Amino acid sequence: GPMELAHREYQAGDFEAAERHCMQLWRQEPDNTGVLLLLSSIHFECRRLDRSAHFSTLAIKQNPLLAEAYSNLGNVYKERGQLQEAIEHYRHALRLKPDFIDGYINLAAALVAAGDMEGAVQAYVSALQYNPDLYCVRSDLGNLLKALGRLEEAKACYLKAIETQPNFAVAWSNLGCVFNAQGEIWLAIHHFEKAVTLDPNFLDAYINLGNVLKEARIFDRAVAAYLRALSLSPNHAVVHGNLACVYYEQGLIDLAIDTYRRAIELQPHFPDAYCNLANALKEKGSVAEAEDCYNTALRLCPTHADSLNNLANIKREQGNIEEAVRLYRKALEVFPEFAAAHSNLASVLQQQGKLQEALMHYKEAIRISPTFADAYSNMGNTLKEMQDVQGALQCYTRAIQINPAFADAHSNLASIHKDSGNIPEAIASYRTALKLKPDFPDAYCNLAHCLQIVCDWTDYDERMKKLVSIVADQLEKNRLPSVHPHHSMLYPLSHGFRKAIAERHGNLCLDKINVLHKPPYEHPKDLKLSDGRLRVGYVSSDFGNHPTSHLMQSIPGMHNPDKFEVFCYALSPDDGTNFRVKVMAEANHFIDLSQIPCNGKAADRIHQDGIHILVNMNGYTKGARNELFALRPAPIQAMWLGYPGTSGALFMDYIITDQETSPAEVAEQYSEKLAYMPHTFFIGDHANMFPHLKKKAVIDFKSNGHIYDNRIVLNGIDLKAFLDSLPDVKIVKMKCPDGGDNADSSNTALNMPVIPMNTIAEAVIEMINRGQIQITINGFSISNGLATTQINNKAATGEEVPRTIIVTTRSQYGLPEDAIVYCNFNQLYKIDPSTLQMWANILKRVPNSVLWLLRFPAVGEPNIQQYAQNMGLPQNRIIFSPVAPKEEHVRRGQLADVCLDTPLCNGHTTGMDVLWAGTPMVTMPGETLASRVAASQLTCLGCLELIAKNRQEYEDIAVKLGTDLEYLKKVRGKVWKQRISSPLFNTKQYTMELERLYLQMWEHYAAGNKPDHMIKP
Amino acid sequence: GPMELAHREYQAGDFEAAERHCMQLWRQEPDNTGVLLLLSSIHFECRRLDRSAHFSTLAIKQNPLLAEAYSNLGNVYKERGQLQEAIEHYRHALRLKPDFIDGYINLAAALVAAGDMEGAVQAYVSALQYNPDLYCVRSDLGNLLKALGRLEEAKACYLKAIETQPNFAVAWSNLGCVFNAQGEIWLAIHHFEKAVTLDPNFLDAYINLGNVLKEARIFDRAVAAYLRALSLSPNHAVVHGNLACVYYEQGLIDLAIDTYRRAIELQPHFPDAYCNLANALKEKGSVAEAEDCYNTALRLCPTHADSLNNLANIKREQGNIEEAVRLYRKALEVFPEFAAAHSNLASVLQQQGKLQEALMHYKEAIRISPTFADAYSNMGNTLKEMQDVQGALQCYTRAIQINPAFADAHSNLASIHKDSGNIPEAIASYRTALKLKPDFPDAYCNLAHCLQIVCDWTDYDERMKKLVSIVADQLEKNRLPSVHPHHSMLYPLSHGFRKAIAERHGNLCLDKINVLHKPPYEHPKDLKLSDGRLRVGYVSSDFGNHPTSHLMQSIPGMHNPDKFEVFCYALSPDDGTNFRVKVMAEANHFIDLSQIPCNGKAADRIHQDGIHILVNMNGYTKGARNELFALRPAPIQAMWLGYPGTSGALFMDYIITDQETSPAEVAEQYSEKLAYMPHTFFIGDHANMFPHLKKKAVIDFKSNGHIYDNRIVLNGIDLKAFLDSLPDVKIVKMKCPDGGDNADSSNTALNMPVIPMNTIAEAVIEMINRGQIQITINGFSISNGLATTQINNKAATGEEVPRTIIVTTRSQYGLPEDAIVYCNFNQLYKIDPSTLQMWANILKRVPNSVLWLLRFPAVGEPNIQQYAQNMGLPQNRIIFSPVAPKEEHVRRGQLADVCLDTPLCNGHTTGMDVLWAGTPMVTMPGETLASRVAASQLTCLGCLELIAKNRQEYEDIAVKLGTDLEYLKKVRGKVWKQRISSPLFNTKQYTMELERLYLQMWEHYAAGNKPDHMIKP
Repeated sequence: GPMELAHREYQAGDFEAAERHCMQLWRQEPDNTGVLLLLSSIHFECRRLDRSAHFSTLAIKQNPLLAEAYSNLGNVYKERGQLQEAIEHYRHALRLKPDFIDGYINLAAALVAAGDMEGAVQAYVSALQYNPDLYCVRSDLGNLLKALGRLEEAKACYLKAIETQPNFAVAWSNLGCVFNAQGEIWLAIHHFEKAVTLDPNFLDAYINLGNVLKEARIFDRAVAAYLRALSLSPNHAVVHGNLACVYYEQGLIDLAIDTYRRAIELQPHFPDAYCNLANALKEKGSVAEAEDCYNTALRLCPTHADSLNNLANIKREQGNIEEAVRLYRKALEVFPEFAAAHSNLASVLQQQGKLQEALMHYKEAIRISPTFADAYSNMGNTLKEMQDVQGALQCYTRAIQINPAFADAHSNLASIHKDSGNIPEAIASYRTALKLKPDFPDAYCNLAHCLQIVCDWTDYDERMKKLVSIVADQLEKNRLPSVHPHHSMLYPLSHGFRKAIAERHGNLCLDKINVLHKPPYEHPKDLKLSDGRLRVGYVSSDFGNHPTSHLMQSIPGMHNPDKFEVFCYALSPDDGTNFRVKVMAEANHFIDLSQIPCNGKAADRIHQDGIHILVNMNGYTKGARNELFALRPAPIQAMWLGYPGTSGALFMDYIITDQETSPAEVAEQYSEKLAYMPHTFFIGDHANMFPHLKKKAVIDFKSNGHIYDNRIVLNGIDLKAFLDSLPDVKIVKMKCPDGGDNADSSNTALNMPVIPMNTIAEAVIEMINRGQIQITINGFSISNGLATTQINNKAATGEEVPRTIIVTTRSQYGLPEDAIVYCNFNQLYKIDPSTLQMWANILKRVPNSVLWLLRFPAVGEPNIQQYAQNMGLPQNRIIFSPVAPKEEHVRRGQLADVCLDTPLCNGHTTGMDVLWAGTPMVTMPGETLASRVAASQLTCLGCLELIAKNRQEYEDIAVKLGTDLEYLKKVRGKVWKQRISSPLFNTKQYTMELERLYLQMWEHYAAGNKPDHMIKP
Repeated sequence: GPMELAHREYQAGDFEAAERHCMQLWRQEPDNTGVLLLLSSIHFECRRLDRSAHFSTLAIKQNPLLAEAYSNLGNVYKERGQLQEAIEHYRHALRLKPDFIDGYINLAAALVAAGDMEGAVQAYVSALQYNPDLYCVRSDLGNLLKALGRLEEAKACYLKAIETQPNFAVAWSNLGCVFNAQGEIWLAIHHFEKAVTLDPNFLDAYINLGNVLKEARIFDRAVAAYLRALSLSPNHAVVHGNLACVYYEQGLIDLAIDTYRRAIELQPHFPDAYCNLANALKEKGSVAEAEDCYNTALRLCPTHADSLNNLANIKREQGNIEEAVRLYRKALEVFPEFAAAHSNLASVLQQQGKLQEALMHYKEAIRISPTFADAYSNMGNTLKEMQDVQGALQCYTRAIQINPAFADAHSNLASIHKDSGNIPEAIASYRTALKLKPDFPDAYCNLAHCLQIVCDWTDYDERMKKLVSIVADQLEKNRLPSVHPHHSMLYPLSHGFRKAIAERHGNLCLDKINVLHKPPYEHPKDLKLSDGRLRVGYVSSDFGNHPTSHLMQSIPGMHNPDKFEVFCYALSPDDGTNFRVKVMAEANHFIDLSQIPCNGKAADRIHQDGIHILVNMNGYTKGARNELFALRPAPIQAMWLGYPGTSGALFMDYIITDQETSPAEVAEQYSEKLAYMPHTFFIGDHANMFPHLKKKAVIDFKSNGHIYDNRIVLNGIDLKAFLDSLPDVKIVKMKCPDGGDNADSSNTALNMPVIPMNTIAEAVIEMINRGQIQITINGFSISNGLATTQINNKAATGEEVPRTIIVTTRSQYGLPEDAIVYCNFNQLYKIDPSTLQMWANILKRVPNSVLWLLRFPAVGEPNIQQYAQNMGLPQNRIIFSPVAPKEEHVRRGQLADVCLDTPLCNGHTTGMDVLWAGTPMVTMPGETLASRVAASQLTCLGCLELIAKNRQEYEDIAVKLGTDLEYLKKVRGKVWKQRISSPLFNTKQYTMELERLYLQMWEHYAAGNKPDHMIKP
């Protein structure tokens, strides 16, 4: 009867005896249908919930005042859906029994199943308010509040639970999840380790420990945590992805490959492993599978951004630009924050040329991710390409400030330094990069050139041999050489190599021009409508104040308009030089192009101009645009008066030279043809701008009786107008080797004016000795060369003729008055150790000898000083002046005795300067056109003995001259005597022969014949 | 006057205005000398503590009631030493001013400077009791209590401090130290990271974080923590050691080398880095520096144990045993817990031979460190050497249970399995090791032999070729071959290889014997005092129940005592065999040696015995001690009646053979000489132990008229005594090829007794058919061969002659009555695929043919079954019986038709069995002595046609016999006819010729001549 062994069968889990005995109870004592609801609890477990409703109906019918029937009613109703009604009678419950426990619990279970979190929380908190011991209900507020987001209020529920039942191993792992959210890992992995020590058959702790151990980049322990995690469940398919990532990061690639296969096997629909597997393959070589795998990944989802980026990159290694373009577009528009896509897109845009939008991509990429040095470097490349921002230099610097492990970035900023004039910084940076990058050739090449600028010849021949190997090797790799085409003529290389580099750069230029597919010009054969007058075109980024201009400036002045019409084309923007003033002054057609960035319309403009002959000044130099010639608009395009070494363009037509400078033997290394001058291709210009030095004057020396022209002299546009003012001075007929013929002229320029001790002359001597600015006697402003720029800079800038009378002194530069002056003025870098041995020998073999140099740049003086005594010379036998502007630059040479040449590559213009000054010059031909230049001027002067054939000959000639002072005197003589009679200055004749040669060229072309070596005009 | 801007100058830190103004105060208001004690505070900072005492004297004199004077007095006194007096007036202080603060603090400073911790603690706690705000005093109780050791009471002082002033960055790092002590690292590295985030110019936190990060075996983060630690202090010399250890553990050896150099540079006296640097070098090759560095280390301290161990190891690679011995002794006695030294010492003891003490070293090494698998493996080697503990097998198992990555350990336990009879386990283990160790040759060799036991011929020729390569390669490495000398004659190898392996093992044996330096014996030339009688010695670990004994047992029975005296030497302990009973029964001198483990006294005993001729039975087999012969005590030592293949000992003297088995052609591969028998060297023994089978009897077959001897037969010691009891049975003269001569004898053994249907004979037939135990008629116990062991095991063990009458039936083993029976009984492993093809061919070419085998072992039946039908045979054409003891083993052969030989290596004894049984035998000579054996018996029988010369001949002979049933009948005839007349059994004659040959040998030796091939005796 009344007995709970039926409830004990419930304790066992059966009903048979319980149900029969409770059936007996109903048939004897129908008051406990609640036991039938316990039977209904069996029914909940055994789905006989219909009979649960039956028993509940009985209970409520007999006993309408027991909540528990409604409780079971709610359970079955939640199974059957009416959850709001379940709440209806649950809240109808808990009224008659306010202290009922399980009602609150499963009520909250109901509401949370309905989405009404807030009510559920109050339900639990009420339950706790009644009972503080439910050590497994607290953890459920944990699971709830932490889901709501009120983290810091959660972490106070777990902790009560833990301290209540300290073996509880589910209130440690959850608490681990909270600390993992707030960001403090070093506690999160602690709490997890406690919660597997307490219960080593628990799976969630093992995973979560794996995850937070592969964020903190511990790896070995992460592997162990996973391995146990799956030996509790061996087919998890999500462990199998992470485990691969860890294997891939340790460096054990093959295990990653295998495990990824296992993961995709276990679960097929899985884009991430596809993408990541693709990366795993791509780094192992089998790229074909990589592309296919990326295809599969975006098949399962066309929006998975990572695959888009990576596949686009893969295509971009095959130049398939637009595919990658649109794909990067897609990824960026899906994910508007993905910095890597920004970088990749911008770089391919750099390939596209358009860059300002690429610039803003670089900007925004940094904006989202402020720690991406690579983008800084690349955007610096962009800026340097589009302008010359030194803030871009700062951008490089920022990259180093983020990571100083970039050899390439250092190389960049060093390039800016070299361009600017910051030589030491560039040196330091290149050494930095090389010490970080042993293998980098380009840094080696630029560093080599910089060292050659600074005369530091440590390991000299070693450097040349290594870099010769590098250029040969690089050229075989079918890439553009590191060595700049201009820099070549410093290093000793084969003719084949120098040519090959020239064509490398030339074909590079035509490679840019080709892709534009601009229509060809049908220009040629226009000599009839031309009405017998030809058209000549010159281009120059150096119309203005530049040595090239200083050399060709007067050529348009006497061009024949009858059969020729001249067209000027200034590439550079104007700078208001008097040079340029003259340029458009006598120009038949002056045309500016600084307003024309378009290669097209410029070339087209040439096409309408229909210029028969087109001539270049620039070639490969700083600041030129040769592609304008690469399109070959005009029928004939030629090199002239530029750096030697043919471009190898194959569309250039005619070099300019003479019979001897470029003989036919070396015609194998010049891509294009030859044109021969009667005397030389290098035309003088000084007499036009400085005819004032046509006559001179010299003061008396400290000693008398002997002649000393080259210590202190007098010059001035009105020096002759000053001679008559002199009361009585000596005028000796200075003689070259004469013998008595042709010296019996008026000899105004052939008689040296030697002023002996004269009262006015002596006086002005003392007022000049003290460094006084200038004095004026007899209406003539008496001046020194040193302060002519202060008197009027324009007089010395060459553009303006000087007016005053000029005096110069050896000791004005501290020069002793009785030392044999050997000198030169070429830029410093064109000197090597070997030639330095040559000056060493000659200077040693003369006691009262001095070598004159320039500190241009000044940073090389210590280094040359070192080797000066290393081969045993004092630090007083060599004297080096500072840089002086053009007029006094050429004037101060007149004080010197004998200049000497640099055999590595001659001074193109400077040798002309000293020759015009009347000082002698001596050289030995090399083997390159540049090297061969120097003898050309002498041959035009017809002084063959001043040319050597071997290095020993050079030394012997220098010794023979330096010893033979008398012959030196008459050498300065005959140089002076020829310079007035030389054909080097008949610019009338030069233009004459030049135009005549053009007409011969054009008449040969009128036959349509191929260009050929037009020897013997 | 009264003004504290003097105290403000103190705030600045100067005294000038303060001291002058307070001097003015004293001269106007002499009441504040305490300001002069503030001046004295400057004095403490500026060592003017004498004037501090002066000012204190003034203050106490005027004001004897201010503690502060005593406070300054205590400070200076602590400087001056009287610290107990400092406490004296400090405790004298704090009386008038009980609430003074700084007194408590510096009081505790005083006491802790005196070693009285306890009082100091109360001092601080009192201070706190007054003021709860001293956020920088709590941390000092921390520093104190944690030093006392009351950790868990410390951690409650820090925590109050931290929450008081949460920026305090010295109460985080210390608290980190506490958690590091209690053992919970994952909190320790947390608290440190908080305490560098709060203060990044703090050094102790950076080190301590480094240390606890290289215990938890994080490495990269440890490197970073150190690198910053020294960029705050760049010459620390203790960081520089740990940093090396971390570099060495990452695998970046060279950085470790460099940093160790840097550490020893910074600080010279530093043994640990020396020792550790030595390890760093030793693993890089430069061992010479390693020894020197260890020398330096123990120079700075002769007690540094680690260096002792490592240096001793280094020496032990140079065999310098005693040096390492004493050194390990030193290290162990310094450090009585160092398990590694225990292991090393024990292993070198294993080299020393003495092992029981090495055993206890292994025990104690495990005892201290219960997780050292290596020692388990080694001690297992020891135990297996000294006894055969299978608990040692368990020791191996324990090693795997610690780490199953030991291929070598698996190989060991597999060796035990193979020795025991646990073949499958050995197979599994060897495969396990090989799959873990691709490179291991020895496992390959043993695994190969095991496979050959189990007939699994997968990849057969591939295995032989690979292992042939391995043995050649191993032999060139000047090491003992993996292949056991006995196992060789299974694999096909060159004569050179087999010889070479024999000498490898032989020289190995003499290598053990050599080191003992036992004095040589002056035995030889003793034939005069011998009085004309020679002495012969036999050794055998197989006197007893063993085939060798079963073969030579009766030889001592007829040895001539006149000129020879025999000496027996049983190596093995007695087992009470009737064999052994006979052995000492007719022995001239039976000598036991199981009581003699000493090689010495045994060899000496032989020396006093002065035995002229010494003969071996064992050779390289299981259970032998050949070194006893390696010492060559007796003048002459010979191989005889053992496994073929000369030992290559070079101290063996004479093999035994005949003219034909071992012709002179192959004498190149036998180290020692030859001795020729008139007929053969292999002597029969059966007639002595089984003369009962001299006569037989056969029952009638199912069919009549034709003769069928080989289906059901009768035997028994009294079968002839039973023949007369028969009323009337047929006695047909069974004929070999006779022709009518010599067959006209009494023919008792030449007439086959064929019992036709006879009432008593038929009756006993039925009472045997049902498997009845046995029946008895006419006083004769009628028995079947199958139950003879149950009747009396002794009768079948060979030792005892059977008594009853024996019957046997073909179907008694299920054999069909009319199938051609081809058979053999050799051990299973002496079969290959190729010969199996041979039986395949012959068995195919006869319809009613059956092949009889044995399942010995039974594990090979499935594998042979596979290949049986693989070459296409049914599973009923081959029948295999179980193992049967000796008597019925040889008896059941009589039912068979024709036995067949295994050409790989013949059955030494079994062929003799079947020959004695009268069944025919056929073979083809191989090329090794073992192979050549089989034809020897036939040649002694003079039946040459039963010998083949090629494999095809073998098949053709088998076909010709199997087809020719009549000739088969007369073949069984002539085998039976010869076996009674054969010289194979005249043991009288065998001993005769044997002794005569000894005497010839000894008479040749009496001349002192070198041993030579004594052909033609």
